[PDB]
Amino acid sequence: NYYSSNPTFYLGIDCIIFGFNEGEISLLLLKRNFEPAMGEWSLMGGFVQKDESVDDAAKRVLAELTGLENVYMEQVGAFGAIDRDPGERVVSIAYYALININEYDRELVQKHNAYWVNINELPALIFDHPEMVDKAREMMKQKASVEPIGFNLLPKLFTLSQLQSLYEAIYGEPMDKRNFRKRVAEMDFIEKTDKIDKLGSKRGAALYKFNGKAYRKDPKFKL
Amino acid sequence: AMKNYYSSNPTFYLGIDCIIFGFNEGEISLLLLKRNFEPAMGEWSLMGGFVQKDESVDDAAKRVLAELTGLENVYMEQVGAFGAIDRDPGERVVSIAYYALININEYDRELVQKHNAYWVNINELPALIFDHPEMVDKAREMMKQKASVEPIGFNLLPKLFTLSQLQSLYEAIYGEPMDKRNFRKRVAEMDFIEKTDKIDKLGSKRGAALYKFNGKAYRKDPKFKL
DNA sequence: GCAAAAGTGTTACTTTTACACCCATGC
DNA sequence: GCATGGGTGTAAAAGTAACACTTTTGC
Repeated sequence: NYYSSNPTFYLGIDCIIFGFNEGEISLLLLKRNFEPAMGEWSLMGGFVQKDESVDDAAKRVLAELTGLENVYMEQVGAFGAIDRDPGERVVSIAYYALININEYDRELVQKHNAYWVNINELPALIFDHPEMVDKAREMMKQKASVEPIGFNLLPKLFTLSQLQSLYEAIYGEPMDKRNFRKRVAEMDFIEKTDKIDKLGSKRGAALYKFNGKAYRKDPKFKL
Repeated sequence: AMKNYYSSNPTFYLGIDCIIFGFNEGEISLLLLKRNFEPAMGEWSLMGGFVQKDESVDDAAKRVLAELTGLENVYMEQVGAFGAIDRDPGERVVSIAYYALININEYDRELVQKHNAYWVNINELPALIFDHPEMVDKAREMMKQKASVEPIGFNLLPKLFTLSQLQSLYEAIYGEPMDKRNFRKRVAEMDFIEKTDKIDKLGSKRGAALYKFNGKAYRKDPKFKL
């Protein structure tokens, strides 16, 4: 009964869920069909529970909405402005997540009333969610340059143009193809399969995969 | 929403934990407690506390730092929320950790002594309780990155300092030696790092020129790299 | 006079950027 | 036969890293 004299708080959880399609990055967002702030756009969220760690609670939430587990997640931070939720004192912890937009479970998404939304065409979001999104992007952008988290946003196989397209999207500017492909050339953990994609191009481009094993053997990364 | 949207969920203790950096005579140190009270009485740990009803989390951090050091307006960064279940054996506490850069020469000895705290060289840390070492590792990692791309280092130095002090600081932060000539080239280009007419004698035979960080000048164009 | 820290430029090397045309294929 | 994205190399520029000796002055 040492910590007895201190108050206790609601720990919220909020998820910035990145996805990528057709050269553009989107966030999966809720168009709330429940109170508070019903009708308004927000992040997917929840509340830490007694039997779970904060990190798991995040995983839970993410899975309740997307169906996915074993997802790349990063903690964005604790947000504990006093009036950040008008209703009650909630300190929410925020995580971001990179998922593959093809692989999520639509039933669960439909039911939460959530929609993918281009990240530069974003509605106003409730509470301190825009603050959270901003910090999230900042971080993801940073980490994506020095670690291969990008590949979580693409499927297993992909074309150097899809890749380039993505990296162009994350950073918000185009880049020279010949240079880009050269850097990729020397990253051995980005491996050319003997497969080809026919549906993306007339000539059809060679598909590549990310090789976790090879990466860890020599974790150099630059784009 | 309802009373029940919230109250159906449980509530937790929110702890605060401070990694406090200082710099002296070429080496970086943390300010740590030799704990006067339980839990873990007698063991080493970070300075800590609990968020209260009437304060933001950031405020809570600022307060804690002030309680120990007497310092306000300190450079502080949030490291992260630590909320494994059994991180604190006695009870469920989710702890938000922050780091702080301060002038090891300008703090309140009387408060430090009241909390039984001591400066410890960062490469010679004792075993810290609970998940504090995890917290310290992350703090160091972040602070090192941040300091390569923003001028936070100057909070660890006094107002006037020599370019060898500054070099020493950076050699400490990155934990590796660097070239004097190259290092001073970089600093030449930072116009917000200003040479004063003042001179230090305490530190050397010849005596080196004292420099200054001009923040106003920095925020005019925030370019920084060394 | 020598120990001990201050101060000062040039050159090789590495990295980054700019840039334009042919290829294979499906329609 | 043409329209579409796939694929390729080279040179100039910028940036980074390696490198030694002279200056001051307190002891």
